[PDB]
Formats: sequence, C-alpha cells, structure tokens
Amino acid sequence: ISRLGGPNFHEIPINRPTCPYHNFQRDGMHRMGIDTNPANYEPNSINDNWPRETPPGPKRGGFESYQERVEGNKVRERSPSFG
Amino acid sequence: DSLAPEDGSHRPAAEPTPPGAQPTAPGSLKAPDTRNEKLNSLEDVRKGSENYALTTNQGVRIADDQNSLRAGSRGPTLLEDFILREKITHFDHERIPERIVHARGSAAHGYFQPYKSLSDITKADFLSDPNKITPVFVRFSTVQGGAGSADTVRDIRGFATKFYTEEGIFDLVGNNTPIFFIQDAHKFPDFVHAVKPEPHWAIPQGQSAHDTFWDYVSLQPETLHNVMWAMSDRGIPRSYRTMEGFGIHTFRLINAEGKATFVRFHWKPLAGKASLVWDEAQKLTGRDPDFHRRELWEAIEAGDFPEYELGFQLIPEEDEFKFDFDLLDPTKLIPEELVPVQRVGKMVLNRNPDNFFAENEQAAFHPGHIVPGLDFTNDPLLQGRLFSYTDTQISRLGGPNFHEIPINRPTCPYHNFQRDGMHRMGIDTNPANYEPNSINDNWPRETPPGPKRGGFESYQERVEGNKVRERSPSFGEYYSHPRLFWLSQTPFEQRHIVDGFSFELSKVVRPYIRERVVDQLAHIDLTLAQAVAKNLGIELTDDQLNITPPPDVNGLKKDPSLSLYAIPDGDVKGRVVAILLNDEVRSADLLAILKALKAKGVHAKLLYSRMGEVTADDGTVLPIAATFAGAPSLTVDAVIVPCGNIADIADNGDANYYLMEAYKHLKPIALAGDARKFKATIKIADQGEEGIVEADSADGSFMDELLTLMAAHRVWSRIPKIDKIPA
Amino acid sequence: DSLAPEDGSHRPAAEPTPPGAQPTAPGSLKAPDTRNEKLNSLEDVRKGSENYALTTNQGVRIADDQNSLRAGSRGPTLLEDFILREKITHFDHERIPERIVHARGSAAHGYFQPYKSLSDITKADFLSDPNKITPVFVRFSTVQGGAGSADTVRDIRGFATKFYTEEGIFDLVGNNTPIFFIQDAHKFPDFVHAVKPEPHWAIPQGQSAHDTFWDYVSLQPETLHNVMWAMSDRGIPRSYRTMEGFGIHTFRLINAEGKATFVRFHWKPLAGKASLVWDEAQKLTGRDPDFHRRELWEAIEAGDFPEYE
Amino acid sequence: DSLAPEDGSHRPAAEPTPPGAQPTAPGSLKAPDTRNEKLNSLEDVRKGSENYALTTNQGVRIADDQNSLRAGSRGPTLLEDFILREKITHFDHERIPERIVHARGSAAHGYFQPYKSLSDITKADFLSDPNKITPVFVRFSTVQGGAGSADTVRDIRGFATKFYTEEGIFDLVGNNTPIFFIQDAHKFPDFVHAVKPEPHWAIPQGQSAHDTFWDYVSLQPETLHNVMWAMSDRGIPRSYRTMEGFGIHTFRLINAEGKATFVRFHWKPLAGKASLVWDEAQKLTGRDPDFHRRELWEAIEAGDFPEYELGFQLIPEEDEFKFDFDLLDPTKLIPEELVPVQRVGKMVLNRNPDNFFAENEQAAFHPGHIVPGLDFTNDPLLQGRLFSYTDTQISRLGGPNFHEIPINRPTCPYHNFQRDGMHRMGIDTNPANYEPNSINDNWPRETPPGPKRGGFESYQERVEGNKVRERSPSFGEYYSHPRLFWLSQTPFEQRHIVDGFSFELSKVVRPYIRERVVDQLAHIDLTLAQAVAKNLGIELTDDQLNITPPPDVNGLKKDPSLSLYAIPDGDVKGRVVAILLNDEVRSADLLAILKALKAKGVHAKLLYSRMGEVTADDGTVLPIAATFAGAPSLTVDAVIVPCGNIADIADNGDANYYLMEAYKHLKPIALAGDARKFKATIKIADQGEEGIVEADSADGSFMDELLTLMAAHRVWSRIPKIDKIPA
Ligand code: HDD
Ligand code: HDD
Ligand code: HDD
Repeated sequence: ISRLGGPNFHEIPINRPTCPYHNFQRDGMHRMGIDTNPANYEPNSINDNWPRETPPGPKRGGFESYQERVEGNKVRERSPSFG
Repeated sequence: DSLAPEDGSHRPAAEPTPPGAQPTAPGSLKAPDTRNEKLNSLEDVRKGSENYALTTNQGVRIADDQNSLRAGSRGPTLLEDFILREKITHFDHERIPERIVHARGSAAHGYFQPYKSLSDITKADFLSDPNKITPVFVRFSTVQGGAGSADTVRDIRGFATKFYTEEGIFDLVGNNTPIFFIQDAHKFPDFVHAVKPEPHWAIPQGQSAHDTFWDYVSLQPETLHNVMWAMSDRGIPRSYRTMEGFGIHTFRLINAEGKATFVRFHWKPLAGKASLVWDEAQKLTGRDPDFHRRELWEAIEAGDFPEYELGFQLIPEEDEFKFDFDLLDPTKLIPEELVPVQRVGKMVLNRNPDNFFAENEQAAFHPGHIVPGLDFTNDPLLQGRLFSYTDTQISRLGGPNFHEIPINRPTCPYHNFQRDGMHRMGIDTNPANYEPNSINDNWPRETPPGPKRGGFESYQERVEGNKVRERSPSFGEYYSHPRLFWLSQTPFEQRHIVDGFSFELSKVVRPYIRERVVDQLAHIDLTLAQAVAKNLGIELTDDQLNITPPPDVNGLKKDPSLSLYAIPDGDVKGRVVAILLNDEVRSADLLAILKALKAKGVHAKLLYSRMGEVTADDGTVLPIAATFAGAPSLTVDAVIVPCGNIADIADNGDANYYLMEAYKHLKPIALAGDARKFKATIKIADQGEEGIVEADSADGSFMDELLTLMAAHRVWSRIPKIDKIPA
Repeated sequence: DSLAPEDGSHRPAAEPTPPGAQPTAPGSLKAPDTRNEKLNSLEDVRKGSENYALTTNQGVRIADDQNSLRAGSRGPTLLEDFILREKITHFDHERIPERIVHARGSAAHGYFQPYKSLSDITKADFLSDPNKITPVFVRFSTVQGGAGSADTVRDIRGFATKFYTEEGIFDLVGNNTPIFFIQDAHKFPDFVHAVKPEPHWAIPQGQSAHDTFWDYVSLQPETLHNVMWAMSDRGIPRSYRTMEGFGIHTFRLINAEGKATFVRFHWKPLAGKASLVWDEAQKLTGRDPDFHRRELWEAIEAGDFPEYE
Repeated sequence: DSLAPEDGSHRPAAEPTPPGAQPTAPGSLKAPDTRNEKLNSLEDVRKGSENYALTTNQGVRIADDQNSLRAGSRGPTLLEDFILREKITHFDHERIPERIVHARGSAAHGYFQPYKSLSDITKADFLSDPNKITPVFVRFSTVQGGAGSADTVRDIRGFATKFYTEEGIFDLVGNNTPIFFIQDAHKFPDFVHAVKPEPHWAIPQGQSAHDTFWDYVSLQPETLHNVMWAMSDRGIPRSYRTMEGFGIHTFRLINAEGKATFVRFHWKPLAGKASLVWDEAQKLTGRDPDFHRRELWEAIEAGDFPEYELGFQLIPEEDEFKFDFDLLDPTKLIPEELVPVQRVGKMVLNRNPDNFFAENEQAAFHPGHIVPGLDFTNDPLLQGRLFSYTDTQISRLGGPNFHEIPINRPTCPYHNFQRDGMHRMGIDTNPANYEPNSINDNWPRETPPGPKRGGFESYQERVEGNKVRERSPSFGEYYSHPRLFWLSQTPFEQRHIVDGFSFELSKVVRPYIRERVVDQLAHIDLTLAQAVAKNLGIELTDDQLNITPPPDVNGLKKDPSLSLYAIPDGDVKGRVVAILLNDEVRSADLLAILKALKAKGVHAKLLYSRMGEVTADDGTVLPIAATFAGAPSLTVDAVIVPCGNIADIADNGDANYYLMEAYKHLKPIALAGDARKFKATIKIADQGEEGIVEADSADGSFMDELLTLMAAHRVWSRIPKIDKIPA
C-alpha cells in the first residue's frame, strides 16, 4: 500500500494475472480497470449475482481452506518443541 | 493595517454565550480556561497569529501577499517566485482521502469520570477510581455520505470516543443503534457498497433510498434488525446530544484475578432521546446541511455541554448460552429487561476544537485500541474490524506514524523499537532498535501482566474447531429482534417506521425489489407488512398473510427501553424557540416569554421579515436575529408569537408558512393575544387544541404550558390532523 | 443464481428511454452502439462480469464470499484468511483526495466537430476540418462544496472539456460566468479559504453565505463583478444543459503564418439559458442533492443529449 | 531482562574518543553538552528509552514481545493480535522514496559565524554581526548512487548546508566542483538519466563509467568542464572534510540601500584538500562502502570537527559583461586569479544526529530557500532548480507539510494562512485562514522591506526580450574552461585525469562513443587527447592533431587554486596510521610512535593477524583494533611497522600485502629496526628512497619525518615506481 501506492498494485502490468479476475472491489488510487457491472456488491439480483462464487472441486473450483483441527487456548507462547 | 472595526465587534467574547449571540470561534479562543490533560498537551503544536509577521513556511517574511512576481506589471509570472509556488503548492495538496465510511462527522473535546471504582470486574486503569479524570475526544458521524454531505439524513450515526488513559488509548467506536446490519466482517464491503452511491453515476448521496441498498437487504435477512432502527425515527436524530450510543459487540472486562465478564457498552444521553420527523429532516438537509455540526458546536459554546452516561450490560461467562440469541451475533441486541445497564460514569463534552481539519478530520479511532482490563470476543464482525482500522490509515493519514498526529497522541508514555515511516516526528535516541538487546540493557522492556500498570495479555479463551469459512448456525435467526423492536415502539413510532419503509421503497425503481422487501416484513409482523404493502400498491399473498410470527425473545413481547418516547425523558435545556415579531410588539409578552425561557435554559431567536431592529410598544428596541425564510421553523423546537401589531405580519406568507411548517412537524406553538388570529392558517378550532398554547397574554401560566409541551418534545396527538394542511 | 427475477425486469433496456422509465445503467451497457475514438480506446481496460467466477485480484476463485475463515464456526478469525484481508484492504483504501476545488462534479463523454476549417486564424488540428471529429469528456461542477455536497447550491459552476485531439490533449477549463473573482493567482488560496467552510468548525458546506466570504469581498472590490453573477440567478442553473460556459481568460490563436489573435472562449447552450429561483434551489438541495448529476445522466439516457456551441 | 554486561562496557563514554576506541552512538548521548539553538529546539521530539516500558504506539504496555497470539502454542495466528499487526504494519511502511539524485549522503549538526558584519553588501541577518551564531545542518552526498550505494565512488559530491537564521531558513545547496555539467535545467532529466543506471537492466550503480553517460557527454560538449573535474582526483575525495564546496551559480547579495552585488559561494576546507587514488577508491567501495559516512561521524565523535570557511567571489553589477564567459553560465568557473574569494565566516560541524532516518533521510534542502539580503539571477540552471526542490518533496516527504518534520523546521517564527495537507502538525487558532481579513485584524501581516527584519522583495532586475526557448549565444563556448582546468593541474594530477578518462572509456562498450569523446578531448588539449587515445588503442587523425586549442580564459594560462595539490595546504589532524604489530613489539618504539601521533591529532589503529591482545617486550598488553585483512591499508593514510619479533609476521602474506597496497597507493611507510626486512617486499634500495622512513628505532627524527610525509598527503614521486609492482 505504500511501496506500490495503493491496493490496485495487481493492475501494475508485471503483477497482473493472465487468467480471469472479476470481483466487487472498486476504486482505490490509480484504478485502471473500468468496471461495467451494474452491481458492486453480492448478493445482487441486478446483475443476476455475477460474478459468482464457485464451489471447491477437483479442477477450476473455488478456494476452500483445509479443515485443520484447531485446539488450544488463545496464547502468546512459543511451542516447547521449537526450543 | 487596521481592518478590524474600531468597536471591537469582530471578536467573540471568551465567555459562554447562547446560539447566535456572537460569531463562533476556535475552542481555545472561545474558552481558554477550559482545560484537561489532552488539551494542555496539544499546546506544543497550537499556533497563534496576532502580532506575528506573515511568512513562508521556511520563516521568510512576505512583503507583498497580493501579487505574483512578473517581468513588468502586465508581464509573465516568473518561475523564481518561490513565495507564490510554496503558497499554491500547499493549497494544491490540502485534501487527504476522507474516511471510507463515516466521512461526515462532528467532534469535540471533553472528559470522563467513573462513578465508582470497577476494580472488582476490570483492571482498566481509567475505571479504577472516581477521581481518575480521563480526557476524551468524541466524533459523531453519519455513515454513508461524504465529508461534504448533509447532517440530518436518514442513516445510522457513529459515536466514537477516544479515551486518553494513563495506560494507553482506548477507542470505544460505536453507533447510535445497538446492533449492526451484518454478521461477518467479510461482507462489509458488500453492505457498504450497496448503501453508498451506486457505482455508475454516484447517486444517491447520504441516502439508503435506492435500488442496491434494498436489493442487498432483500437478499440478506440478517440486515432487517438494523434496517428497522434506521427506518424508525432513530435514523433521524434531533441532535447528537439526544441519541443513544452503543459499542454493539460483546467485549470482555478482565479483572486482576483474570476473571472475564462479557460486556456490552452503552452511552445514555443525559439530555434525553429526541428525533426529528422525516419531512423536517429531509427539508433541513437543504435549509442547513450543517445543522447537527452547528448544534453541537453552539451547545458547547453556550455551556449546554453534551453529557452522556457510560453504561455496561454485564453477563457472566457461564451465562454465555442462556439467551435464545448468540451473544457474539452483532445483529442481536441484549434487551435491557433481561440484562440491565449498570451506570458506570459520565462524559461531558465541553470544548470545541481549534482547527477542524487538524483535530477532527485527522483523528483516528479504532476499536482494536483497547487497554489491559478489556478484551475482545469472537464476534465475527468485531474480529474483522480489528484488521481494518489500522490498515485504512496508511492511505488516509499517509503512513504508520498516524499516532504522532497531535490529536491521536497518547498522553501516557509510549516507547518501542519501531522506527522510520513517512513523516516521522519522534527522534529516537535509543542505541538499539531491536530487542532483545544488551546495548541499551534491553530497554524499553516488556512488563508482565498484573493488577495495575502491567502489560497486555489476552484472556486465554479455549479455541476448539476446524478452520472453516462458516456462519454459526446460532446466528441464523433474523426476525425475532426486528419484531421485538417493532412491538416496543409507540403507535406513532410504528407509523413513522411504516412511512420510512414506504418512502424508501417508493424510490426503488425495480418493483420486484420492493415486493421482496415486503415479503421480508411479512416474516416480522403482518400489520407492518400490510401497511407498507398498501402504500406501495402491493397485495400480500395468501401465503404471506399466514406466515407465523417469530418467537418472542426469552419471553419478552416488548421492551420500552427500545422506544425513543415510550418512557418520558425530555430535557428542554439547550432547546430553542423561534419568536415571531411584528413592528410594535407588546413588550410585556416578550419580557414574560424571555424570562421563563431563560429560567429553563431554553434559547430564543427573534425573527422578522427583514434584518435590523423593530421597536416595541414601550420603546424597547428589539434586535432581529434572522428573517422568517432565513431561519425556518425546521431549526427550532417550538414557535411563540407575541401580541402587538399583528396586521404587520398577518398577511406575511412567510410568517403564515412558519406556523404551518412547525404545525405539520408536531412542534408546540404558542399564540398570545391578537397572535391568535393565526389559528385560521393552521385551522385550529375556537375551543383550541392540545399542542397549541393560547391566551390573552403571555403570562407565567402560558409559558409553563409551552415549556411542558417542549419537554414532551413533539405533539404526537396532532398526527391525524396534519394530513389536511397544505405544507 | 436464481436471484434476478424471471421476467428480466432487473435489466434496463439498452435503448434511449425517458427519465424514470428504467433503472439507470453504466453507459456502455445502456448505449452499446454509441462510440467515439476515445470510448473505443478505453475498451482494453473495461471489465465485464456476466458469467465470470468471483475471484481475488490475483485470479483465485472464491468458494465462500459470505464468511471469514475462523477456528470453529464461532471461533476467532484467522490471520491466514488472505481472501478476507485482500477484500477489506481494497475497501480500506478506496478513497483518493477530492479536488481542492470543484470536488462536486458530473461528467459525460461526447464529441466535437468544427463547422468550418479555422486554418486562417489557428493551426490547431482539431479546428482544421469540418469532417474532423474530436472525442470529448466534459465535467461540470460546483466550486466550493465537497464531492458529497449538493448540486443546486448557489455557487459558480465549472465547465471543463477534455479534447482528445490528434496533436495532443486540449483541456478547456472554464466556468459558467465570463469573469473570475480575483485578478492574480497568488490570492487564490485566500479567496478559496474565504468561501470554503470556515476553519474552526468546517461550516458552511456549499455556501458563500458566511462571514469570511463577505469579509474577503468587502476588502477586495475586484471580486464584486463575479459576486454580482453569483448573486443573480446565474448562481443557480436549472441544469448543466441550460448554462453558458466561458474560458474567462484571453488566450491566443496562432496560425501557420505565426500570427497571433487574442481569443476568449465561449460555450452556448443549445437548450437555452435557464435557472431556478433561490427558494426552489435551496429546497432542492434537501429533496434531491443529486439533481443536476441525475438530470445530466437522464438526459443522455433519454437521447436529450446536452449540446453546446 | 538485564542483558547489559555488569562492567558497563556496552556503553560508550560521553567524551571525545578516537576512532575505534568506543562503539559509536547517537549524538545527544555521545555529546550531551554540545548544544545549539536548533539542537535545543529538537528536544520536544527526542525520545529516550532507558527505564521505560515497551509499548504499542497507542501507549499500551506489551507483556510478550517474542510471540504472536495463536490458538494453541502450535496454532494459527489470530487476526485479533493488534500488537503484532501494529508492529509489522510500522515495519512494512518504514521506507520513503529516496532522493532522485544525491540519495547517498551523510550529515551533521554544527554552527556558523561571520568574521565581520557584511551589512555594507548584504542585509542578510545571519551575516550582520560576528557574534551572531547560526545553527546549521549539513549533508554531504554523492550524486548518482542510491541511498545504499558506496561512498568512495568517482562522482561529484553534494555539499548542502541548512542555515537556521532568525529571518528564515537559508539553504546553500552546492557541490564540490565550481561548475555543473549542463547549462539549462530543462536537460536535467536527460543528463541524470544518462549518468544513472541504464533503464533496461539498472547497471551500473555509483558510476559514470558506462555507455549512456559518455554518449551524452560526446553529444553535449557543455558537459566537458565538469567531466574534467570528475575524471580528476576531485571525483574521489579522501573525506568530506578534505574537499572544497561551491554554490556554482552566480547569486545576488542585496544591501539595505538596495544595491545588488553578484556573488558566487565557496567553502574552503580548513583540513585542506585531499583525494584518494582511483585503485584505492574503487577497492575501498568494496572493503568499506561506508568509509566517508563513518569517517565524518568518527571525526565528530573524536572532536576533529569538520571546519569550513565560507568565502564569496564578489562582482559589481557594472562588471557583468567583463569576462570572456557569461557570469550566468553554470558550466563556467570564475578563476580566483581574476576574482579572489573574500573570507566571510566559519562553519564547524560538531554533533552527529541521533537518528539517521529522522534527521538525515528526511532533511529537505532547496536553493530557493533564500532570505532577505540574497536574491537569484537568471542562470538558466538555477532558474529551473527553484521549481524542483519544492515539488519533489511532495512525494519524497509525503506532502506540503515537510517543513513541520523536526529537522526542517525553522527556529524563527513562521505564521501564514496555509492550512491542512497530509500529516498536518500545527494546530492554527487564527479565526481567519485568508487575508485580507478583518476578523483577526489582518494578522498575521505583511511586512515592508527594510534594513533588518523586513519582508522579502525581489531585486528589480530589468527584463527585456521575447518569449524564447533559446540558449544565449554567450553560453556556446565549451573548451576553454576545461583547458584552463587541465593546465592548472600538476603533472601527476594530469596523469590521474588521463587515467580516469581512460578507465571510464574502457567500460564503454560501443567503440564509436570512445572515439567521439577522444575527438572532444582533442578540442581541449592535444597532450590530454593523445594520452587517452593511446590508452584506448586509438590513433588521432591529422585533422585532430591540428585542432587549434581554445583561447586562454581572460589571459590566464593557468590558475593554481584549481589544483588540489599545486599549493601545499596539508593538515594531519584527524588522519590515521596503521601500526602493524608483532608478538613481541619493542615497547619503546611504540611509545615514541603513539605519542608523536597523538601530539598532532593523528589517530592510530593497532593491527595484527588475529584479534585480542599481544604482549610487548616489557609486558605491556597491547589491545588489537583489527586484523590486517579486517582494516586494509585503504582505510589509513600511512603505515608504520615497529621493531620486535618481525619473524612473527615476516612471512604473513596479509602483512606483506598491506605494505604493497599502501606502497602502490602512494602512502608514507615507516619501518623501524628489523621492520626494515619488509623493504624487500616493496623493493626498496639499501640506501632508501623518498617516501619511506627508516631507522634503527622509532626515536629521534623518525616520527617527524613520517609526519612531514603525511602533511604532503601522498608520495607523488613514487608514481613511476608503482607502475610495475604486482598489487
Ligand atoms: C471491517 C471493516 C468494518 C466494519 C465491519 C465496521 N467498520 Fe467501522 N469503519 C471502518 C471499517 C469497518 C473503517 C474503514 O476502518 C473506518 C473508516 C475509516 C476509519 O478510520 O475507520 C471506520 C469508521 C467508523 C466510525 C468513525 C470513527 C471516526 O469518527 O473516525 C465509527 C463510529 C464506526 N466505524 C463504527 C462502526 C460500528 C459500531 C461498526 C459495527 C459494529 C462498524 N464500524 C463496522
Ligand atoms: C492557482 C490556482 C487556480 C486558479 C487561480 C483557479 N483554479 Fe481552477 N482548479 C485549481 C487551481 C486553480 C486546482 C487546484 O488545480 C484544481 C482542483 C483540482 C484539479 O485537478 O485542479 C482546479 C479545478 C478546476 C475546475 C474543475 C476541473 C474538473 O472538473 O476536474 C474547473 C472547471 C476550474 N478549476 C475552473 C477554473 C477557472 C475558470 C478559473 C479562473 C479563471 C480557475 N479555475 C482559477
Ligand atoms: C531541476 C532540477 C535540478 C537541477 C538542475 C539541479 N538539481 Fe540538485 N536536486 C534536485 C533537482 C535539481 C532535486 C530532485 O530536487 C533534488 C533531489 C531530492 C531533493 O530534495 O532535491 C536535488 C538534490 C540536490 C542535493 C542534495 C541535498 C541533500 O543533501 O538533500 C545537492 C547537494 C544538489 N542537488 C546540488 C545541486 C547543484 C549544486 C546543482 C547545479 C548547480 C543541481 N543540484 C542541479
């Protein structure tokens, strides 16, 4: 945000994905992308909810975190195993 | 030079004066002896001006601040004019990004003091002794509009308090309604984009009355509870002094033993609760877009300090699952019938800023700014807010040194190993910029958590579960709070809610969105749903008429503390009355009028058809504050018309309209002697009407009645009668 | 999903429709067949939406855009939720500084064409041939108020036109009155500070009706001419379509022979001159603070294209 | 924890100490009693550390600064860890844009005082009385390299002085050569882009030895004069203390009567003029890239304050056109044989900063920052500079309030109607933010020009001409100044110039560029062009051999003030000597050596093949500063080898190489007793040679002879002898 002047650093040519990127994020300094979506929020009916979420799956699926089991108290503590 | 008037009338007296008696001024010039530790610590950056030479920022005296340097007096401007370039450069870069939300706000300095030590439930230093005075800086705001938008819009209001404690800044960043629209912070950009001006054309400003807002609401039923509050008169406060404040989220209090107590924060207005009515609010956005900001500033300048009582709803840790709603769900309120608000202390706002931009615009509040003795909870909205308020000031306030901006500086010590960053003010002399270090003997050093002056240690809450992007099933209930709120309102408050929904949905262009919202209202209450539907020309279906109402909340069918007006709590001090003058006022009426108002701390504004002065029957010269059109009834709480030469104003359309507008907006109207001829313009029966004070003269009896009406705020019984007034 | 209604009433017709008949829409969706060289050159950065998956800015598809990642469904939000942090980060930095002056403005795309070659008096390429059309982008504005201030205030109005000529950008940055308040640019910050919201309390918004403005005017008689215009009904135009526009300054036209001609620039409203009355203007700031922005947008959507000579 | 050593050896004594004796430290801790008005004014922002608790920036004490908050000690880090996020956030935004040019620089605080009042020729307050002390902040720099680039590169050096006067900041922003490369500011970006790292691959750093620079020079002959200076030993100063400083442009002095006098600013090093030799300079960028920064800091810590004499070349307005060159052409110097430098005052640099970033990196100097009594001229390079230095700190220092960053603040009063802007610190209480105003009685007010404390008014220079983008024809002469410089250098200086050009042109990949530069040199001097051509395997054509040399400069065929060394100005104080120890040093030699050096303020560094200690012949324990490889001969001015057990280091390759390197770089070498066995390493005849001090012991005249050699800086007569020597 300071180094590349804002949240649109993914629009700096070298950083751009070569795959599709569509979402409801708008504005910010030096915005290049001109969004034509009538909607800038979801859920929306005015654009029939596009762009839409995609269920996780074997290929071309949405990102879903591995459901790792978390068990412990809220601590600022180094694990003894790292000692 | 000597441009000031020789009589000295350009400078306001540095003593408390009523609204409009003097020109307003910077806080330190208006009330130089109002002090607190924070205000005193700002003295190193305050700059004067009287008797100083005009200079560049580099300290060079300027000889001619009227012209650019040019070759010949009609020649080209020269690049070597550094004085001109410095001045234009500074001007060219005056603006900073406004806040993403809550861009429109008004702020004041004050102080807080507890009523008793709360050491049994929290080790927070600022709550440890009734004699501990903590300086505060409070900013009230709207949410949707820009910094230049209007104050009396229909919206949620922000109520942010920065406490400068001896153990750190604690920011209590709340709103004027006890819940928020959404449950998880991940949807904030979605909700906010939906309510803000639509992206193609950036319309509308300061209004939720547009398709995208209601589109979102209709598809996200969790929003309905706060939507109900926004649609009620809670969305249009009379003033920041007459609204409630809530932290919304359940937080934790941590005591010296380490016991955690769940708490919800409340601010109770000691001036009582009061709101405008929609037509008055909307029209007031055009007549005075700065009405709340002005009201706040002038109340403080008059000594009508905004006073609030901090209140805590306290819930034992073992009571976590004893309600039929989840305590961590920010779309759910904790009814005061179930958990009473414990009165904890009082905050008084007693001084305006000196420079709005430097102190208000640049102030940075963040709910994550807590101190030992307080802690967070897992509320998924609060959790995500923690990331945002630090992040947003990197662009808004230009960097990570925003705590060095004067208004944001802690008044207690701050020392760490952080260095550099844009506009670094602090010059660190520590030999070390890392820890652990031996070269400065490890200073500054960590401090173990402890009863007082200890370091921050999080409450060791047990966390068990899988990494999931999942809403708790406990948050999946959307209609019982909205119903509870609805049933707790008076009949006229209910009417105003129906009118709020009806007006807003009429401005939604796609008819299907209106229908989908009406369907949601049918899940809350059939009467509400039917009333709104009828105003939209919509017919409830068979199925919609049979939707079973949601269950009561832990047996409650209502809670009067949710209504603005159900339980009397009016306060007339700081209110204002418009007095409509004529060219030969019956001085006896004004004397009685003004004496009685002054005994209750009610201000008056003398109005006429022109500026200047009029002379009363006995020769008293009366100075006019404004014209009828100039200071419309929208700006006052009541209207009094004294006797005298009524024929002077009887045919003044503006005078007649003043009374009709006030009448329509349920304001107390008092008519003395021949001023009773104005009864025909507002069609009042010969035998009178409750809400209209009328007498042969303005004696003490007439004034007590009017002041009684003012304490009740508005004449709600007049509602059925305004329908037939063309105003 | 099945969110849009089955009758398709959520989408505004892509054809000229009168004010209020359809929901307004982004220009390229509302009027897809309108084009100019500039509008065509913006096509490389226009982004659609229909039928695309919701992604992060790095192109990663999102599965659940309704929740943060937490340890348990009632647990703490995790720092590894990069999807949440990107989304909130972008949101957190959406605002840029508003313009120092003229922050409140409404704009539209269009085109310009000269009636005849003006090569005898200027070598400016965009005026060299009646057949040469120059795309434009025009922004109308007030002066004093913020970007969120009201449209029908009493104020001067800005009329800025960006000409995308074949020999460079030509910006004609004028106002709706033929003169300015002050004579020398060095006093611009003085004048603007006087008219803007006073520094202690930041009141009033979008209005010159306060002490510092009149103080400045009373001490600087050069301001009276433009103040006369502001106090007239010129200060409250009915619409950006019914006001005049002026470059104010005398500039020069240089022909191919090197001859200079002094020139003052004018815009004549082909819809004629028309203003509101003060009570209406002021009430309208409350009833519809976006009235001029809305009126301009809707006129274009209806085919009532704003035309200026 | 309490990590410092119990003997307190972690902390440097707060007293003057020689280089290497103690850990260096922040200025206010090393020399707390060294004060000035500016240093005292910085006390409001200086922050200590000792005995303070470690906190967040909001003042909250931290209990555990070793760990993030997680769910379980092996669990995921939680978003609610605001302590971690504040800390990483500040870290993440530490850097600010470096300066576009002169990004690499070292600074110090000091004071200036005039020798006599200059009231007859200037009304500048800081020059009005010999007892008026003006605080200064000086930054020396290279030009091309980034902030992390090396110090001893071949480049021009910047010499910027901020004078905190009573009538405003005056920044004298100069270089170490009396001319610049280009004439008009419009070409600054071209010249700078040509010298900086090439755009495709960003190579090379800190060097003009690349194609684009020499391409530009070859096409723009106006650059040749400063190129001659950069190719000479001027381009590789021994230290910022031993180089000259120049304002370059002709400015104006204005007196109280309104008379304008043309002035060129000079800084004379009171330590004398001294430079390295190229091989040494280049290798030193590798062995110690911070050599100049370090040397400056340690000189000040040792009490060897860098001292400079400000001098003025003054030229009456009537003599503007009396020279062969234009006074406003920045590529032309004013020969001191024509116009002597009149001594004006002394500047002493006596305290290092506390925090480099806060004081050095954020300091902003600009030549447009002048005060009443000074004025500009039409020099077209200066004219455009006035635009750049204010503009550039809008990004570098984040906005228009860069004058509020502590180091930049005037110490005199500054008041005006400028408001807001990012990071605004000053809280203005003026009711008015515009002038003329009546509401504050027009304060702050303009001030008429006058003899003292008056407003700034530009000198009324006559301007006459058409609006043109045209170089004055008087500027179209490019070879006489270069030739005058060349002819003023000693024979070894000329050789070094020839070597500089030859080395740099050998790094130009495109041969035609080398040829084109050679052709330009042939327009300056045939000897110079031939010697460079010979080193590049280029033959001059018959035409080139017949190019007529440029005319003398106003009759001068040389000016010895242009040479570093033609006129001896040696000063040994602050220089340093390497002493190569052995494991049984003759203590008597060491006592004589160290005391002689200390009596002249010359420092010593005791070197050995390992660290720790060695024991002398009498049991004296000798602390080792560094190893032979650890502190190479590049970092010292001379080398002394005492007697003792020479067989210990006789076959040490590093010890032998130490002497070979120092020998090659023309430094004085002194060998006592058996240390004379090292003569065979550097091939010294039995009889001895000028530049090598040798005797049976370090007694008698041994030290005086070595100090005489150090006073002459380098042994130039050894050049022919180092030609061979594999080192
Ligand atoms: C995750 C993002 C997020 C969410 C879920 C909320 N907010 Fe927030 N709000 C912000 C992100 C934010 C912000 C982007 O960080 C802002 C605007 C700029 C700033 O300084 O803070 C802010 C400003 C802001 C202000 C103005 C402070 C001032 O006057 O400067 C108040 C009173 C609140 N918010 C109150 C609320 C309430 C009580 C919330 C729900 C319970 C809420 N916010 C949810
Ligand atoms: C010396 C400074 C100065 C002066 C004397 C004026 N302005 Fe200006 N104006 C500004 C400095 C400025 C500005 C600071 O540079 C602005 C605001 C932000 C922007 O980009 O430009 C600008 C904006 C601005 C705009 C809005 C452009 C847009 O829509 O983005 C218009 C229409 C004008 N100006 C019109 C004028 C006219 C007709 C002027 C008098 C003849 C005038 N201004 C004097
Ligand atoms: C028009 C552009 C321009 C030109 C023609 C000059 N430079 Fe400059 N220089 C700048 C534009 C600049 C600059 C971009 O504005 C800089 C870099 C960052 C800064 O603050 O100032 C600066 C830095 C800068 C510094 C560093 C100050 C520091 O330590 O912060 C010195 C010593 C000089 N320059 C000296 C000179 C001299 C003696 C020049 C020729 C006579 C010259 N410059 C030409």
